[PDB]
Amino acid sequence: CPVNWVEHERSCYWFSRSGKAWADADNYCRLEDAHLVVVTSWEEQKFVQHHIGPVNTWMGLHDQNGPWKWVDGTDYETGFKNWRPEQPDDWYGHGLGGGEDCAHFTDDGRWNDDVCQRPYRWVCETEL
Amino acid sequence: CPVNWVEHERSCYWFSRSGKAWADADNYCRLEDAHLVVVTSWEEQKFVQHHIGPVNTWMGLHDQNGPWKWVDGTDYETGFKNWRPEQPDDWYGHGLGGGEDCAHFTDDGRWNDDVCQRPYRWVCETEL
Ligand SMILES: OC[C@H]1O[C@@H](O[C@H]2[C@H](O)[C@@H](O)[C@@H](O)O[C@@H]2CO)[C@H](O)[C@@H](O)[C@H]1O
Ligand SMILES: OC[C@H]1O[C@@H](O[C@H]2[C@H](O)[C@@H](O)[C@@H](O)O[C@@H]2CO)[C@H](O)[C@@H](O)[C@H]1O
Ligand SMILES: [Ca+2]
Ligand SMILES: [Ca+2]
Ligand SMILES: [Ca+2]
Ligand SMILES: [Ca+2]
Ligand SMILES: [Ca+2]
Ligand SMILES: [Ca+2]
Ligand SMILES: [Cl-]
Repeated sequence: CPVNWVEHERSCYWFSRSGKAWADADNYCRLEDAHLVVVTSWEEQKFVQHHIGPVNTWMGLHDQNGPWKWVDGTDYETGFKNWRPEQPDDWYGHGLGGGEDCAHFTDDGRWNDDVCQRPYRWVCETEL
Repeated sequence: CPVNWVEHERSCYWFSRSGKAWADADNYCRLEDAHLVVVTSWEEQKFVQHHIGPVNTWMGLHDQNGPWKWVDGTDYETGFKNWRPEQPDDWYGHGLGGGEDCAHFTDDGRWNDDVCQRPYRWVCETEL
């Protein structure tokens, strides 16, 4: 793993300490030949939770193009899920335009779909 | 005034129904040969409040370059102000990077400084 990245179970993680809109966070990870974090197990979810704390934080999961997709091609429907109860809900009520297309960890670790324009911290991941 | 714009006191106003980061909203208004709204009296403040309702909404006021400046050159210190109590405060505690450099109307119409990348509705203004 590069300097300032954390090794965990054959992956390297980088935890931002500033916010970006989802698309810009996604681009940032690509610059590092990485991708927004893809969570595939309870063990990994806990690890990530442990390092982000109770803070809204972008992950590599979205439905901007139709169905839910992980940024690295990992299959959504057969994959791990940790949504907050009553999420995802594609809420339009924020009034910012559109529903909600981008997933983030919430303050309790569980996932919510939110407006992709929102600035949140993010996590990059690469595999060893 | 152009179609879809509201005339008031020799100005034309356009009220968004979607959200943008401050710099994106600024670009949007400049595109229309307009500017993010510049509020210079109680009457203008009340007119804007009436149209936007209890919704966080960007205006043409910022301190990205140092001192508070209105986007059209209107002098800040000698001009109308309507800050919430204990604002502006250049808060860093949102943890998104930096302080708070962009002003918006809040739900009671009074102003707050906030993180420029937040998507809020906005208002454009042109003078007849
Ligand atoms: O109302 C739909 C939105 O809910 C927001 O989550 C709420 C949550 O439902 C509530 O129980 C409490 O925890 O406050 C949250 C507001 O921050 C979602 O964040 C939003 O995406 C919509 O789903
Ligand atoms: O603590 C500094 C931040 O306050 C935020 O305003 C809060 C306010 O403190 C709270 O009492 C309640 O009214 O909600 C407000 C907004 O959610 C400002 O938005 C932020 O810019 C900082 O100044
Ligand atoms: Ca992973
Ligand atoms: Ca959606
Ligand atoms: Ca949601
Ligand atoms: Ca004006
Ligand atoms: Ca500031
Ligand atoms: Ca503030
Ligand atoms: Cl936001």
